[PDB]
Amino acid sequence: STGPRALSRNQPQYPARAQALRIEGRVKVKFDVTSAGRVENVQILSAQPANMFEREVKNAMRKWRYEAGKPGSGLVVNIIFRLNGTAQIE
Repeated sequence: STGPRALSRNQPQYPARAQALRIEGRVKVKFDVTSAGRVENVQILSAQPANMFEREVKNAMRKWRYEAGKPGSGLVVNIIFRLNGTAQIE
Protein backbone atom coordinates (compact mmCIF):
# COMPACT_ATOMS: atom_id res chain seq x y z
CA SER A 1 0.00 0.00 0.00
CA THR A 2 2.85 2.36 -0.87
CA GLY A 3 2.25 5.75 -2.46
CA PRO A 4 -1.04 7.68 -2.71
CA ARG A 5 -4.50 6.12 -2.42
CA ALA A 6 -7.57 7.16 -4.40
CA LEU A 7 -10.45 7.98 -2.04
CA SER A 8 -13.12 9.46 -4.31
CA ARG A 9 -12.61 8.74 -8.01
CA ASN A 10 -15.27 8.24 -10.68
CA GLN A 11 -14.99 6.52 -14.06
CA PRO A 12 -14.70 8.56 -17.29
CA GLN A 13 -17.80 9.40 -19.32
CA TYR A 14 -18.76 6.47 -21.55
CA PRO A 15 -20.73 8.07 -24.42
CA ALA A 16 -22.36 5.52 -26.72
CA ARG A 17 -21.41 7.86 -29.55
CA ALA A 18 -17.97 6.25 -29.38
CA GLN A 19 -19.19 2.67 -28.96
CA ALA A 20 -20.93 2.80 -32.34
CA LEU A 21 -17.75 4.18 -33.90
CA ARG A 22 -15.90 1.17 -32.49
CA ILE A 23 -12.98 3.26 -31.22
CA GLU A 24 -10.93 2.20 -28.20
CA GLY A 25 -10.39 5.30 -26.08
CA ARG A 26 -6.95 5.30 -24.49
CA VAL A 27 -5.37 8.54 -23.27
CA LYS A 28 -2.37 9.04 -20.98
CA VAL A 29 -2.95 11.88 -18.53
CA LYS A 30 -0.59 13.05 -15.78
CA PHE A 31 -1.78 14.99 -12.74
CA ASP A 32 -0.30 16.01 -9.39
CA VAL A 33 -2.03 15.13 -6.12
CA THR A 34 -1.82 17.61 -3.24
CA SER A 35 -1.44 16.87 0.47
CA ALA A 36 -5.10 17.89 0.76
CA GLY A 37 -6.10 15.10 -1.60
CA ARG A 38 -7.29 17.28 -4.47
CA VAL A 39 -6.23 16.60 -8.06
CA GLU A 40 -4.55 19.56 -9.75
CA ASN A 41 -2.01 20.52 -12.42
CA VAL A 42 -3.74 17.97 -14.65
CA GLN A 43 -2.27 17.96 -18.16
CA ILE A 44 -2.73 15.49 -21.01
CA LEU A 45 0.51 13.81 -22.07
CA SER A 46 -0.56 11.80 -25.12
CA ALA A 47 -4.03 11.44 -26.64
CA GLN A 48 -4.53 9.58 -29.92
CA PRO A 49 -7.09 10.05 -30.99
CA ALA A 50 -7.05 13.25 -28.94
CA ASN A 51 -10.39 14.66 -30.11
CA MET A 52 -12.33 11.57 -29.04
CA PHE A 53 -11.65 10.82 -25.37
CA GLU A 54 -9.94 13.89 -23.92
CA ARG A 55 -12.75 16.29 -23.02
CA GLU A 56 -14.29 13.53 -20.90
CA VAL A 57 -11.07 13.06 -18.93
CA LYS A 58 -10.33 16.35 -17.16
CA ASN A 59 -13.96 16.42 -16.04
CA ALA A 60 -13.41 13.17 -14.15
CA MET A 61 -10.03 14.25 -12.77
CA ARG A 62 -11.36 17.51 -11.34
CA LYS A 63 -13.71 15.32 -9.29
CA TRP A 64 -11.10 12.75 -8.26
CA ARG A 65 -9.84 12.84 -4.68
CA TYR A 66 -6.74 11.05 -3.40
CA GLU A 67 -5.67 10.47 0.20
CA ALA A 68 -4.09 13.21 2.32
CA GLY A 69 -0.46 13.79 3.24
CA LYS A 70 0.45 11.62 0.26
CA PRO A 71 0.95 13.78 -2.86
CA GLY A 72 1.95 12.29 -6.20
CA SER A 73 3.53 15.17 -8.10
CA GLY A 74 3.12 13.27 -11.36
CA LEU A 75 0.77 10.31 -11.72
CA VAL A 76 -0.37 8.20 -14.67
CA VAL A 77 -3.82 6.76 -15.36
CA ASN A 78 -4.39 5.29 -18.83
CA ILE A 79 -7.98 6.24 -19.65
CA ILE A 80 -8.88 2.93 -21.29
CA PHE A 81 -12.34 2.41 -22.78
CA ARG A 82 -12.80 -1.35 -23.01
CA LEU A 83 -15.69 -2.10 -25.38
CA ASN A 84 -16.76 -4.68 -22.80
CA GLY A 85 -18.45 -1.80 -21.01
CA THR A 86 -15.92 -0.80 -18.36
CA ALA A 87 -12.86 1.37 -17.75
CA GLN A 88 -9.28 0.72 -16.63
CA ILE A 89 -10.59 0.76 -13.06
CA GLU A 90 -10.07 -2.77 -11.75
